[PDB]
Amino acid sequence: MELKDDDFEKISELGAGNGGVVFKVSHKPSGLVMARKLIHLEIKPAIRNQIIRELQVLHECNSPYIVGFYGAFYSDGEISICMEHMDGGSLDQVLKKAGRIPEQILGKVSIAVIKGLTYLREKHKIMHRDVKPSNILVNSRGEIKLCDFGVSGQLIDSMAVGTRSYMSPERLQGTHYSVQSDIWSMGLSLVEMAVGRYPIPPPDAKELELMFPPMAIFELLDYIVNEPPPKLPSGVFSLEFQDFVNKCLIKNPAERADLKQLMVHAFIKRSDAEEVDFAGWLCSTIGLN
Amino acid sequence: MELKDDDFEKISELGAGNGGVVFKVSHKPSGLVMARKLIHLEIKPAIRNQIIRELQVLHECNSPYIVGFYGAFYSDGEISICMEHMDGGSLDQVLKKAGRIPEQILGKVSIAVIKGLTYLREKHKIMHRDVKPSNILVNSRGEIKLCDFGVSGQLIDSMAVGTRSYMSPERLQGTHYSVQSDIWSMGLSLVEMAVGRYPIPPPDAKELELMFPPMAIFELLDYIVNEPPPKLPSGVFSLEFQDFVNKCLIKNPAERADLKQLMVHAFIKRSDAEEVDFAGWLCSTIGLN
Ligand SMILES: Nc1ncnc2c1ncn2[C@@H]1O[C@H](COP(=O)(O)OP(=O)(O)OP(=O)(O)O)[C@@H](O)[C@H]1O
Ligand SMILES: Nc1ncnc2c1ncn2[C@@H]1O[C@H](COP(=O)(O)OP(=O)(O)OP(=O)(O)O)[C@@H](O)[C@H]1O
Ligand SMILES: NCCNc1nnc(-c2ccc(F)c(F)c2Nc2ccc(I)cc2F)o1
Ligand SMILES: NCCNc1nnc(-c2ccc(F)c(F)c2Nc2ccc(I)cc2F)o1
Ligand SMILES: [Mg+2]
Ligand SMILES: [Mg+2]
Repeated sequence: MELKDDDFEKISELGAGNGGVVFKVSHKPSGLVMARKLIHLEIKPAIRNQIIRELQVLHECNSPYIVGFYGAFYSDGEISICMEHMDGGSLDQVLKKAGRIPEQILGKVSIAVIKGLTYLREKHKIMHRDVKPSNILVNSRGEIKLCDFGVSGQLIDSMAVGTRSYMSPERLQGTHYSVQSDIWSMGLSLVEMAVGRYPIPPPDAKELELMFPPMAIFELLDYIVNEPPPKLPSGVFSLEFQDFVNKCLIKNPAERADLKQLMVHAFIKRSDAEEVDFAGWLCSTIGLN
Repeated sequence: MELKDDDFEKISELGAGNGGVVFKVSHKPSGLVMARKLIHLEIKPAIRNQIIRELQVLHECNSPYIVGFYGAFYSDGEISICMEHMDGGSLDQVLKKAGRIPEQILGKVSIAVIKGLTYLREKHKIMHRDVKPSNILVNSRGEIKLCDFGVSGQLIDSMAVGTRSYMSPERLQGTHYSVQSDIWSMGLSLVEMAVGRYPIPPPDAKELELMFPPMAIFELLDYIVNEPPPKLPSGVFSLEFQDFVNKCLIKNPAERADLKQLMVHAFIKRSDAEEVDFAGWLCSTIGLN
């Protein structure tokens, strides 16, 4: 069934930021609750038909690790992308309430993220381009899924920041980057979730022991590309986790790990085996179940 | 008279970008056409009463070089600032259609900008913080006015980029900046308007003679703060204009000119004297009068 603007009705607001805003909605004809994302774009039909035309591949994106897609349409100065409502929200949201996310949980998250990238890469030849806690969604059935990835070339164009960059050093510096760039973002996202705050600049001995101001725009990006990458603090995280992110956070794209290698790395295999109630931990920490 | 959400009605859309969107509206009770700017802000009453409370000083901002203010209010997840509709739009808009803006015209623009900063500084103790072509408005009565400046401390907080920075080198690097930072932005805005495109990176001999790709985020900001500043191309601009922007675009805030000195600089005095029909040139180039 085709989605239309008038067939919907706002329930509430799930958050926004920079385009760029998302409602919990009701699709009257079907009964389903959906997440509707609105992207404002002043642009000529010609293109904003292409965009819509390029978003249709999302119908073909089926994976337990990819947020489900229902349809996209254009409606007075806004293109709308409708997706599965994930009632757990985004990892950036759960991190606030959680203070920190435990190593075992991030292990399950890492497995999800890696299987998603891999799926998008092998079956569709696409890089995510914007991996970070807020583009990782979770639900009460314990599922972990990626959204907001780079399906639309024309949309990639018609968009191209902030105060916190998850962009790899290479991508920050020039046109010479690609899929390996997603690994860096994942690395940084995990060190963030493991530690409770954006890991750059790294915490000093003082803050370190306490846990266990803003930076200027150039100050930040200059650090990322010219200083050593962040590390998981030692002692309080398995040595396997530490090696995993370290393999992720290597400044040189070709030296950095890729999906193949990360898929068979100690921390994955160990996390793969482990028995955890993510659904349980999630609702426990955010009050839902 | 107080402004309320229901007393308005949309006429059309004047543009948007990053917050951040503006309608030509009709204030039913009064009959006036206004520009209504909507800023989305998920935040607690406590503050978004302060913000509104801090925007009231705009009522006290009266100057032929400052965009007129009618009122601000909050309405379901958006704070609204209502201003004089300027039927000429923004200098970034006129630049597209104009290809280039003539030296004589920029001279009048420079006088306006400088008198505005000066007004905000002397009578209200405030820096603009976001001077660039799109925050300079013009109308058919030939008036040139600044908007979007930093009245609200809490709003300054509750906001803190792109692909084109008009931020001074010092502001890009740290907390150690202030009003002198607006001079840099003005300098760069004029070199942009004089030349027809964002002046960084500077044009090569080839493009230079032809007139007469995107950069990466770090590539750009790194250039700004570590390479020489842009210059007006020689030969085709008065030597006084050249000295004016050069005095503006000096990387060191304390060495850079200030408003006092720019106010009595050759190019100003010369532009001050000159007789030009800005109202005429404006409508001519954008089809209005
Ligand atoms: N399918 C969904 N189900 C549930 N919540 C969602 C869904 N999609 C988005 N959201 C919520 O909406 C918020 C805003 O999404 P959006 O992609 O516009 O911004 P963001 O990714 O958080 O930040 P940025 O836009 O700066 O990258 C997200 O943080 C998430 O909490
Ligand atoms: N008072 C006004 N009268 C006429 N047009 C206006 C007025 N205020 C804003 N506009 C138009 O609305 C557009 C969007 O304004 P807004 O401040 O949201 O974005 P911007 O300043 O262009 O870019 P950015 O938000 O990236 O700084 C402006 O470019 C301008 O053309
Ligand atoms: N303030 C910026 C908001 N962040 C963002 N939201 N959607 C995207 C996005 C970008 C490129 C693209 F091609 C998409 F399909 C995109 N959307 C998208 C892709 C897949 C799914 I499943 C759901 C989506 F919303 O980027
Ligand atoms: N996408 C970002 C949009 N750019 C922007 N629009 N308004 C502002 C602004 C910022 C700080 C502030 F304190 C204001 F009053 C502000 N608004 C404001 C101030 C004076 C006048 I006269 C009119 C205004 F809209 O910044
Ligand atoms: Mg997102
Ligand atoms: Mg503006």
